[PDB]
Amino acid sequence: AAPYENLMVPSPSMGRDIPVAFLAGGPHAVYLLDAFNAGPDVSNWVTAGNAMNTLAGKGISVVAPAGGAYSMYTNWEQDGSKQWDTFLSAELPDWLAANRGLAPGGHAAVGAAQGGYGAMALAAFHPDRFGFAGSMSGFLYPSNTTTNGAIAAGMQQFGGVDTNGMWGAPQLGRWKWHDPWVHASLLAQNNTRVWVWSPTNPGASDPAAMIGQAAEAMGNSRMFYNQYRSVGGHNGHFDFPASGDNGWGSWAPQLGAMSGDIVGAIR
Repeated sequence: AAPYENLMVPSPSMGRDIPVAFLAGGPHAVYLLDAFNAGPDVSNWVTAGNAMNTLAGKGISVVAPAGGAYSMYTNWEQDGSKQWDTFLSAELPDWLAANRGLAPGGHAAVGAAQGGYGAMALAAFHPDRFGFAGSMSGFLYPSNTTTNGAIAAGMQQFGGVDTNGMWGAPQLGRWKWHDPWVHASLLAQNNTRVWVWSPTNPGASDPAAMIGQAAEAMGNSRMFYNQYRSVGGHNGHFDFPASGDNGWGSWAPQLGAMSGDIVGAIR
């Protein structure tokens, strides 16, 4: 199809090298973040998401880190092997600036499911690094009453992991710290380009990809749209189609649909 670099980027914070698929195309990049059952060695964005074909030759780099399954692409309080906020917001962009000549900031983050959450959280709390956040079937309001219980249940069922070790027990209130719904005001006032896609049905061809809780991603995305507008957000694109799978059958073509918007934002 098209050669790309299979980078092994050191993550001092996680204590191992992270596989990162990298297609050079310019100083600014789009970081692609996997669904919950993420490819350990190669991102599902490359294989099922058709990312390199869709985005090649458009004047931006493509960056797709692997190995982030059942992580919410965040820093875990009790898991040293899951420090994805530090890696994605600091170690990776610093490595690419030092070793592949990319700009420090003005990048895009785009993802599905946990990757949709991850993209929105990265831009909210690190606007210096990401001027664009795109979310497909994303859990954009994880601290929500029903959602936090749903994420905990699904992460244990499909991933065998305890989310108490991620952001503490949710009763302690720290899930709100990392929540882009709660901190939608950051996204609005920083003028981040936001792109949100979520069908108004809970269908998921691969249940593990949505940890069996696609209905919560559906509701989270709708509530994020209302919250974003209510805090003065005015640089967003929202699409809530009646039909469509919460899975790669829809996510792959949706990357093509938003590609022009990514390029307009970061190149």
